Amino acid sequence: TSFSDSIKQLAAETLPKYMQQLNSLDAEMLQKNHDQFATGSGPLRGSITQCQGLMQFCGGELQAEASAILNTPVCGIPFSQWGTIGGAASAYVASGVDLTQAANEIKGLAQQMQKLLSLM
Repeated sequence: TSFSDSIKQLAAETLPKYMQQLNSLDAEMLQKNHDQFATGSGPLRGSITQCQGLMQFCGGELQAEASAILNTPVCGIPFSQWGTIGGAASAYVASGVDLTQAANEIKGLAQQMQKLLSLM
């Protein structure tokens, strides 16, 4: 082992699972499982947690891509905030807005995480 590889290695074993999960997402799921999702090892929190690690500890395009992903807004709120409860994301879901586009954009981003796999 290397620290560097351990990080990478663990994102590779965890990101596919979050991705498949997020990829089921819809407006209603979002409204429902947000706390769950933004909690412990839920796909939002887990995946954001995984991208942050690659941001913090790797270099080059893998770092640049983790970054682009975390900073992409999802209806105006950076994806990195979607893994948190009691903030902007929670307020937004707590507004009654249709969450179709929000779920769609998280979907997209989970698909973009494949680039991270691929860079790995």
